[PDB]
Amino acid sequence: DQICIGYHANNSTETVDTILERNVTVTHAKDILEKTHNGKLCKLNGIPPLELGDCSIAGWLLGNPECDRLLSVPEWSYIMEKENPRDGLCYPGSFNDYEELKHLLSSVKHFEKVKILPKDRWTQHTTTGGSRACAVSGNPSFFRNMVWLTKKGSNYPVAKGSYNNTSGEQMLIIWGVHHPNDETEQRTLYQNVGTYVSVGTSTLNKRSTPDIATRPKVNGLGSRMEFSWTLLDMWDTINFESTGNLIAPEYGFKISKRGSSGIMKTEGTLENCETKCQTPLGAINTTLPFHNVHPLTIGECPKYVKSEKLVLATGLRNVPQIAIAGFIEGGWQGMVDGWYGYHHSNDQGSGYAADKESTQKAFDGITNKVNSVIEKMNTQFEAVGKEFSNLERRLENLNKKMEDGFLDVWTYNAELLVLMENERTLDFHDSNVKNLYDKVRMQLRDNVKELGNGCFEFYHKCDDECMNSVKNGTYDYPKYEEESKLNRN
Amino acid sequence: DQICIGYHANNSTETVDTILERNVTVTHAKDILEKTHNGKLCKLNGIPPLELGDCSIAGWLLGNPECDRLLSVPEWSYIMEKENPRDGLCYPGSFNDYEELKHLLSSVKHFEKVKILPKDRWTQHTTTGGSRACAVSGNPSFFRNMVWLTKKGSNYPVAKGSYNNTSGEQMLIIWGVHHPNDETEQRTLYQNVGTYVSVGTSTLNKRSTPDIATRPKVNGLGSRMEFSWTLLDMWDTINFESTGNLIAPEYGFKISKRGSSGIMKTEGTLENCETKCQTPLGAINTTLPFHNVHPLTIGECPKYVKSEKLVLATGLRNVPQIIAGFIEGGWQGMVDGWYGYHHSNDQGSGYAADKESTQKAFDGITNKVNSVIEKMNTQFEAVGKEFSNLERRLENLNKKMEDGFLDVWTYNAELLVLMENERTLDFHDSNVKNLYDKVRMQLRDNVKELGNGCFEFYHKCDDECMNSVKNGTYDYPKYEEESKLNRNE
Amino acid sequence: DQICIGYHANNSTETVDTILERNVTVTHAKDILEKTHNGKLCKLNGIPPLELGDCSIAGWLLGNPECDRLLSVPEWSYIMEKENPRDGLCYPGSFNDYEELKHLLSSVKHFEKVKILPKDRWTQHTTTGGSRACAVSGNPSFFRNMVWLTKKGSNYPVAKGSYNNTSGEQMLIIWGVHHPNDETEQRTLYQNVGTYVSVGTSTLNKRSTPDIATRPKVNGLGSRMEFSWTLLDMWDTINFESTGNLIAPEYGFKISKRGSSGIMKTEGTLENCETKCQTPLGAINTTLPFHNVHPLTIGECPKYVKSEKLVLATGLRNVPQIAIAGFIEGGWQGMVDGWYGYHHSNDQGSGYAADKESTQKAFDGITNKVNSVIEKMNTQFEAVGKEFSNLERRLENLNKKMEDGFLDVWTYNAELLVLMENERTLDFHDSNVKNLYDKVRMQLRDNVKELGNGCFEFYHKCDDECMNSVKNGTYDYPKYEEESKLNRNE
Ligand SMILES: CC(=O)N[C@H]1[C@H](O[C@@H]2[C@@H](O)[C@H](O)O[C@H](CO)[C@@H]2O)O[C@H](CO)[C@@H](O[C@@H]2O[C@H](CO[C@]3(C(=O)O)C[C@H](O)[C@@H](NC(C)=O)[C@H]([C@H](O)[C@H](O)CO)O3)[C@H](O)[C@H](O)[C@H]2O)[C@@H]1O
Ligand SMILES: CC(=O)N[C@H]1[C@H](O[C@@H]2[C@@H](O)[C@H](O)O[C@H](CO)[C@@H]2O)O[C@H](CO)[C@@H](O[C@@H]2O[C@H](CO[C@]3(C(=O)O)C[C@H](O)[C@@H](NC(C)=O)[C@H]([C@H](O)[C@H](O)CO)O3)[C@H](O)[C@H](O)[C@H]2O)[C@@H]1O
Ligand SMILES: CC(=O)N[C@H]1[C@H](O[C@@H]2[C@@H](O)[C@H](O)O[C@H](CO)[C@@H]2O)O[C@H](CO)[C@@H](O[C@@H]2O[C@H](CO[C@]3(C(=O)O)C[C@H](O)[C@@H](NC(C)=O)[C@H]([C@H](O)[C@H](O)CO)O3)[C@H](O)[C@H](O)[C@H]2O)[C@@H]1O
Ligand SMILES: *[C@@H]1O[C@H](CO)[C@@H](O)[C@H](O)[C@H]1NC(C)=O
Ligand SMILES: *[C@@H]1O[C@H](CO)[C@@H](O)[C@H](O)[C@H]1NC(C)=O
Ligand SMILES: *[C@@H]1O[C@H](CO)[C@@H](O)[C@H](O)[C@H]1NC(C)=O
Ligand SMILES: *[C@@H]1O[C@H](CO)[C@@H](O)[C@H](O)[C@H]1NC(C)=O
Ligand SMILES: *[C@@H]1O[C@H](CO)[C@@H](O)[C@H](O)[C@H]1NC(C)=O
Ligand SMILES: *[C@@H]1O[C@H](CO)[C@@H](O)[C@H](O)[C@H]1NC(C)=O
Ligand SMILES: *[C@@H]1O[C@H](CO)[C@@H](O)[C@H](O)[C@H]1NC(C)=O
Ligand SMILES: *[C@@H]1O[C@H](CO)[C@@H](O)[C@H](O)[C@H]1NC(C)=O
Repeated sequence: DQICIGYHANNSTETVDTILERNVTVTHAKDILEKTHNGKLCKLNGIPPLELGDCSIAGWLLGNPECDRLLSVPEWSYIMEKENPRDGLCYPGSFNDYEELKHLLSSVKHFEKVKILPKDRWTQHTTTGGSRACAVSGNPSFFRNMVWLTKKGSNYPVAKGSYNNTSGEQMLIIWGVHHPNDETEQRTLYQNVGTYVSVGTSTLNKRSTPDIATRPKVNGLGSRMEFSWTLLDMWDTINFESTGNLIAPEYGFKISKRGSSGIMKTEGTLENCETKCQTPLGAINTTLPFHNVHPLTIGECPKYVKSEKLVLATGLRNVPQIAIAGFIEGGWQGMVDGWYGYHHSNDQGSGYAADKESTQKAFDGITNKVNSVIEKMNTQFEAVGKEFSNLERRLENLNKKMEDGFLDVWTYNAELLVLMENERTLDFHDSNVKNLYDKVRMQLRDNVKELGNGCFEFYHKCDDECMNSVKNGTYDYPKYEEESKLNRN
Repeated sequence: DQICIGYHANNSTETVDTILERNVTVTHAKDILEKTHNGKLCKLNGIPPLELGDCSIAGWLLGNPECDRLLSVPEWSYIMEKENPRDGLCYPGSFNDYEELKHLLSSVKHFEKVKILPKDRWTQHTTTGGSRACAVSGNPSFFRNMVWLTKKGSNYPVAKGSYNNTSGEQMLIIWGVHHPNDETEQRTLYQNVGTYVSVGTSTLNKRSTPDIATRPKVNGLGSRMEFSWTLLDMWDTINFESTGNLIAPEYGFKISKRGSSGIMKTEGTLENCETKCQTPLGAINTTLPFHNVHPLTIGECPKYVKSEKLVLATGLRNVPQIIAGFIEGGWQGMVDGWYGYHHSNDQGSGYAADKESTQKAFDGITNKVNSVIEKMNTQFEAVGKEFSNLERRLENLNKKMEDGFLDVWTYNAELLVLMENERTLDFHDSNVKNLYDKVRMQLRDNVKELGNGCFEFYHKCDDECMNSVKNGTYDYPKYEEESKLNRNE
Repeated sequence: DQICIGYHANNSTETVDTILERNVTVTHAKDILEKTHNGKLCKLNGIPPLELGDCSIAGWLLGNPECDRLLSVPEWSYIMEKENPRDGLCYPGSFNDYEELKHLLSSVKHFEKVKILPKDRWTQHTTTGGSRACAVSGNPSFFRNMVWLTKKGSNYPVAKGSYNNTSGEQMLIIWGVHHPNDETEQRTLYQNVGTYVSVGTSTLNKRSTPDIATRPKVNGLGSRMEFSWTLLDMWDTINFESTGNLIAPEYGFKISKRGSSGIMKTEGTLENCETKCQTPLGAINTTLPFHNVHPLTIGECPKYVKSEKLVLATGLRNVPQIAIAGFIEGGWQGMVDGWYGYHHSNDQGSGYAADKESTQKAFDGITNKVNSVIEKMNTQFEAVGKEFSNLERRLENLNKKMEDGFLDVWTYNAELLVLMENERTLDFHDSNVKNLYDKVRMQLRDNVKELGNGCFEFYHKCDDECMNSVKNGTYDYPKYEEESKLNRNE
């Protein structure tokens, strides 16, 4: 007596945004933005990071007496460093090309300390010099990785040292120069005035001269110490020559592991976890293509956008409004086996149903849409943090401009794409329902009476079999032609 | 006995383009590209700019005698400079890290001058030197903000001078070193050979030595002056030591207000006018998201693209070729809606408008336009940087980045406008067909279709009838028997 | 009598992808990505490049004896260099601002060597020194474009030299400083210790001092040579002065032409062809806006993406199967005249047809869409690739990040745009067929019997003229209204 065509409604309350309307309630929705972390600094690929504590990279490499817990350091995934470390250079001074050194350390996962110039080889000089700035238990001391050379008796002969890199990998060597505060200091320490420090390799040639002047007091001293570094290649020799003011190295750091890493600025401590993407606030465990947790990330991470919600409409519109009418008035609550379906009402009882073909096709289409949006984003290993000195403000501003531009582009594209796709899927569902209605109408032809709310009354008597035939798409119009014709007039 | 469904046409001649057609006439349109400007140089947020005129930043800071009008500069919003300033370094020479100083000046306002080393403290030297390159009224002169130390009598005692920064903010200090032309000049001015100039702070350590050589004549002189600068922190000291060739400062430059600003290269003058976005050709006053006036801007300005027109379709097509309905074309009689009815019966014809559909479509189009416009992020930013003559690669990098972003935004904006125009022009047609189908479903067999846009009834149906058809409360059973009777015959 | 509305099918096997479906067979497709090249290095705009071979730029400019074939070189479009050239600085040393020199010299396209300081004017010094580091036929030699000054007898007087730039354009000048190995070498070659080299222009001002120390042996020598360069403006003067350790120039390079060029790092040889875009693997000639051959290109080249397929659907969906049914049951194979058409079966004879107005409109729309996608992308001359020193790794990382970000942006945008436009095209074709069906039905009205498979069965006897009339759009309802009513009731 009746067969109606409609769609499915539920008790959901998820709202989605569209380029034409705002706050539209849908049956189902998928979130493609991640907003949750665990709030803990954790391991990366199972390898604990290098927790420097209150030390700095220079303090670790030079061997500050307050950083004695890092004399031997195992393999690491990344480096954790405070924004303002307290234990850096105990003796005041500088460190040439510090940022380049940090960037180099952002690509090595393990070192190996090798003794290259033993302290006992300097038989003609004093090697037991220290200062009150780097004091240990009230006694003056010095760095644990470098040697301070001083006159023995009243003579300072020319000091020579060499090292042939037979270790098996690239080696990093750090030396220093000393700038005293007065000519009295220079005479007391080296016995001669007008000295030089010469360092030379196969591709490096550097000569330095000490500067003697009165400077403001830092850590109680008016003197400074300038440190420089180099990368010694395999089977390559490095030569040291100096008449005074040479802070010679005793160890060299050879690169052993090599990989991808970075420096992260936090103020926390490592805990027991395991993650793939790490942020200064916490770790991220997701498969979504976007997130808004933090811009500075280390690892394989989703894209960062400046949005608050990015929801893709998967299901139909929720119009809870409902003999029983069809899809013109609204959705159906009693149909739970699919998306688009039927309701039949004859002399053998009423009931709902579902159309498997149309629902399956729509489901496949929506799944493919979501997959196309999600799996077309390329994810790699990147470290966003970068360090620039106070004389490189233009470079820092260029970096900041690039990051801001990329962020703006991705935010705009993501938001507009979500809005347009939501509009298209909301039109897709209505098109599907109307196509089903039109197919049923063209199959039924004049044998029925289109009421106008969404369904038809038959002009004949139809049992269950004819209802299934209409639902299955195998109506036999000529069989009921004569019977249905009589009742029309 | 007729009721037609159709849309609205006028005499507008605006033109829009879509992804499938070009040069399409529409009833209404919105331009989202700004192409006009005031033509003057304005004040940004009320504050007048700093007009240097014929002077450079170096000339203003060092105190060129021809820039004596800028000795007390008030608060400024941005800096106006010429491409090739005439009045810079009157005495030939160079300025170390000039572009970094300009970049620092990009983010400072008002500024304040304090005297740190009075010219009268140098009791053991001569302080009244001058040159003909910087001459006033024919007589030789020198920079206003600097002091040239020369021997007094026949001796040049060691020169010392210190300043403790108790002003209350960071400070900018500039000093210099003199490179003479021959040894006789050196002995005439300083009485000694082999001199040095040493400058030291808590984080700076610099020693410089004069170089004496024959050089080409610039402004009549074969000698040069080299200028350097530093940023002094609060409660920090700066020390000066020299045995010759020292150009000591007298005034120390102190930062008063900070913020966002920039440097604009222009050949104009300031006029009485105000804005929030500034361009070297004029001032922009618009709310649109895109503009094409000039790539270099200072302030809160729209995105710059290389396009001539970006027009959004907010209305229907103009097809006024005609009573007939929406199949043939639009109507001119409708003046209070987009979709409506024209009715014709025994008691007088006329037009009308469907309020619900028009309101829904108007809200949708307004939401679309607002979504396109309001999703753009506008923040203060100043395009334009300076690079020296040994930094071609950095300038090329900056140019490539800006060009890439420009290309991305241009392509995105054009394609988005095309696609949205196509979507809107399909949306209107779908709305009109929806109204037609709704009316047909309500009217059912009681009427006859015409393939033109309207229906001819099978009964007599007055204004209450026709309001009900427009209202949506047509009652089928009232005329079912009457309207059937005429249909068979 | 019948008239069915349908579309066109063929035997194509090309497939496109959409946002809702994958591997959809289409009648006509357009590939907008270029994947092929000629595999050879050719001339840009009809001008051969500069083939350095085994000598590097520094060795070419200094005049290394092993690349004497480059003493005079003609016009060039770009430069072909090897990744690790063999003949560079024969005498071990360094070269200041080398990358800046390469970047500047990548925009020159022609030089002109000019003798600025002849070797016969040094009448108080010995100018025949040479080394075994770069020797010819077993005898010591030196760089061809530079002069090594050594003491004459037992004296080294102060050396002075100047040049005024009257050539006509900017001129490039290179000089050097020699760093000995011990004091004995210094006293043997220059007779005094504590020397300097001073170079001065209207803008430049430089003073240098040699460094004497023991260094590891490279090419058997413990000494090094340091080279510097400058640009001399028109009507400017350059001054030289030295008490020792000066490698003076003899020639100067002036800039004849100026333009767009770059440096290619390849190990191939020039062959006879001509193109507008060049890659290290080959050359590209195309009108498509995308390619995936090689990231580093020189010329006006399409955008580079990380994709393997970018196909725009131009035609219809290809459902092969089709009394003769209409567009409900599938496409039509025998209608090779257009996209949307008809089919009739009357007494006089059956046959196919093709609607002209709808097909023309659809063709114009699709062509406009393709032209909008292609022609809106701006192509400019660009040379991708920069050289950075081993102490500027941060700048190299910055450049790499910029290039990678732009590559990802363009890749994502291109793939999503293709996926979207394919869906709109496939929906557009179905909309067109539906619109034609509805137009015929509403024009032609109750005089027929809709069959539901895509066409109608006329109730009257429609001859040919009526068939062209309904196909025309000028059907006459009142003519057959009375006759149709008679048979319909029965
Ligand atoms: C080794 C020592 O005690 N040196 C001090 C020096 O001693 C003189 C000795 O050389 C001479 O033969 O005999 C006289 C007595 O007749 C002295 O014993 O005397 C100086 C004062 O005249 C000291 O001055 C003060 O030293 C302070 C700090 O000492 C340390 C430091 O903690 O920095 C430690 C060592 O003295 C020294 N390290 C060495 C030699 O390896 C360093 C050294 O001076 C650095 O170069 C400091 O820049 O200094 C303060 O530096 C204070 O300002 C200064 O007046 C000598 O310490
Ligand atoms: C103070 C003065 O006039 N000096 C000139 C010098 O005169 C001498 C006297 O001071 C000395 O005791 O005895 C000798 C004789 O034994 C002189 O009587 O004579 C020089 C030539 O022999 C001058 O040369 C010319 O100076 C020019 C520049 O003068 C200025 C200038 O206009 O730039 C200004 C000052 O006169 C001069 N000195 C100071 C302290 O400012 C400076 C200075 O010389 C340089 O400009 C900077 O180092 O320059 C031209 O430079 C010209 O080329 C040169 O021949 C002495 O000016
Ligand atoms: C001219 C010459 O033969 N010099 C070699 C020198 O002979 C001395 C001569 O200068 C002196 O007047 O008289 C004594 C005899 O009383 C000698 O005859 O002897 C040196 C060894 O003690 C040399 O040693 C080796 O030279 C190698 C290469 O030599 C050359 C070269 O081809 O690079 C030869 C050039 O004539 C010489 N001069 C010039 C102006 O180019 C250069 C020059 O020394 C370079 O600056 C080297 O840095 O060197 C190797 O250099 C090897 O290491 C060295 O031991 C003198 O070559
Ligand atoms: C949509 O709903 C949110 C609450 O989730 C509300 O803040 C916002 O104002 C709503 N927007 C409109 C246009 O009503
Ligand atoms: C350094 O050691 C390698 C291998 O033992 C050797 O070939 C090389 O000659 C050595 N270097 C020097 C300067 O002898
Ligand atoms: C559209 O009109 C403009 C001028 O209004 C004209 O320049 C252009 O050629 C026209 N486009 C076409 C396709 O005719
Ligand atoms: C500079 O002045 C501040 C003011 O309190 C003082 O603390 C500081 O010690 C002074 N500097 C020196 C070097 O005395
Ligand atoms: C039309 O609809 C409105 C709905 O508010 C109703 O108030 C009015 O009585 C209706 N009029 C007719 C003639 O149906
Ligand atoms: C599409 O076809 C290709 C071969 O042409 C095949 O590799 C791929 O798996 C197919 N994809 C789907 C979804 O069937
Ligand atoms: C260099 O030549 C130009 C033109 O011949 C001349 O004007 C200039 O004075 C010359 N330079 C010098 C230092 O004389
Ligand atoms: C078809 O329409 C065109 C329109 O001008 C007309 O010229 C032609 O005669 C028509 N054909 C028939 C068979 O009516």
